[PDB]
Amino acid sequence: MVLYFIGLGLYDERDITVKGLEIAKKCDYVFAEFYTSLMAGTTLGRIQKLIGKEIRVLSREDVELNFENIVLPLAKENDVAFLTPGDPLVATTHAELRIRAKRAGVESYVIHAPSIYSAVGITGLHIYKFGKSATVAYPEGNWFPTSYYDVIKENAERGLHTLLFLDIKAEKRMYMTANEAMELLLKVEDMKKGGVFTDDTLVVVLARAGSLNPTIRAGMVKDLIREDFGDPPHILIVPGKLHIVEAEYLVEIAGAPREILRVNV
Amino acid sequence: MVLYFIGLGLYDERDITVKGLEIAKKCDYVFAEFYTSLMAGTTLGRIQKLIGKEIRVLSREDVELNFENIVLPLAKENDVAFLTPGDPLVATTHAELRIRAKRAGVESYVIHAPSIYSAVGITGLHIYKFGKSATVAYPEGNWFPTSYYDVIKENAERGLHTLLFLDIKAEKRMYMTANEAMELLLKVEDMKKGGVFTDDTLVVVLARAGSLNPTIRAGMVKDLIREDFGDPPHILIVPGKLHIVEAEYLVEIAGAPREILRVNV
Ligand SMILES: Nc1ncnc2c1ncn2[C@@H]1O[C@H](CSCC[C@H](N)C(=O)O)[C@@H](O)[C@H]1O
Repeated sequence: MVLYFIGLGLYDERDITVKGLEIAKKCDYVFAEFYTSLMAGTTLGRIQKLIGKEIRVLSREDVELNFENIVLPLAKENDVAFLTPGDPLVATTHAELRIRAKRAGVESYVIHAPSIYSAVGITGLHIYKFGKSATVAYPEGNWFPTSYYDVIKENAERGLHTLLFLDIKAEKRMYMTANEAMELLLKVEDMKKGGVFTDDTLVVVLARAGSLNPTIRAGMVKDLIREDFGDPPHILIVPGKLHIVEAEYLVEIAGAPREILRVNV
Repeated sequence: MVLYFIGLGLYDERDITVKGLEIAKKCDYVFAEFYTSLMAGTTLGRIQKLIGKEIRVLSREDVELNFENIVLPLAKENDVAFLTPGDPLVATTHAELRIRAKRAGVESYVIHAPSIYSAVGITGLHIYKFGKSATVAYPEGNWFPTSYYDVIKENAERGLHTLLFLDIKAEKRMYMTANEAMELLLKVEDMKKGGVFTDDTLVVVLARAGSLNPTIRAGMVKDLIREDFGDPPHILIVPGKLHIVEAEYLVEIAGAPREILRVNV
């Protein structure tokens, strides 16, 4: 009679941990959500096949408004699993679901999986140097989000790197590309004119982390803004002050212009 | 002709991903290092039995100084795996190893696994709110390093959380406990007197992340400094001002005192 929060990882069904698979295989009921992120290398069918169980996919509304009405009731008399892309508690509001579980007298356990938050290490940027993170959200009607711009500014001032999760509208099958994020940021720059994000700003793009051949690119906005980084999901990173080896990796592995090997200490 | 950087995950032999395991099983040679961290919930023997391959352990020197003489030569005409605790390329100097592979004409691929950087989300603290990270190092001789204290200071004043890795002597198998970290920080506070880390400071402790029964505790330093958080590894976090939802999770899940709902929000 417990509830398992199990992450499925970055790209495909094989990104789940062995621990997660063995536990998921023995659960009575299996639920999942695929609106918090995109696993571009798999399908519901493949996940079901691997786990050996049928999976009931839930919408944001099902979860946020009815988690305690759909999932928790079953967890009070069975072993239930709730699957999610990447790590279940990273950049989601799922942690609060553990509180709902407690209040309902249901014990819960978390099985982690690879997350985009730590996968950034593949960009060569020292992970400890990342500062506050943010999300580039799609403008809606007259509402144009801009707080993510101030985050970059705050981190840059401290010489820290900025991780930018990109927006997603799963129900509309919309996945923000690094290109779109760059366009939005340039627009905010025109408004705020803080010299935070311009055509000459160095950026790093990581697409489909978790796949065997992810797209890792680095360069100035003007040169990458119209580049094809492949299918989603994508994340955008605005590095702060670079260490020599970070610059070297970006050039040798991310194909950045040799010009960036030159660091301004 | 191929080198695989494979993460072993957080705690035991089952924290490796299905993808990582299947690939490791297909490799002709398997190397590993346990100097950046140790898998406290398992043993080399259990990891070997799981992968079904003998695992040649490499020391810090083997890797940092002779990676190209020990690992790469074999990767030239065979499939080779390099296992590391957590997620590959998180340890600061590992990304550079991919450059060495390139220089040696060896292709490399990264197989991700859970990292403490994302696993800390189990503390209920929002991932985007974490700022720069640091390691609490033991003082020694005439050397008393305190930069980690400055990191906490800079993050906190900006309302950001600070992830603190605790010192470890892998070879001697000696881990710094959260308790020792707190005493050190209080000692540093007495030195710099910046009102950054005191007996009333709210801290969070995460022990054995990855296990099914991790220890998650939160409260003021004066009340936690003498508490038993169990066996290592331990991770210390000095949260910035809390979102009410973060505070509620710490109270309901981490046994934090009701007081934080008004004092640290
Ligand atoms: N494999 C991947 N490659 C690139 N970006 C990814 C990614 N997986 C997730 N993201 C990024 O993160 C956003 C979802 S945020 C939810 C993250 C998830 N809990 C995790 O642990 O990874 C996406 O819109 C995208 O910008």
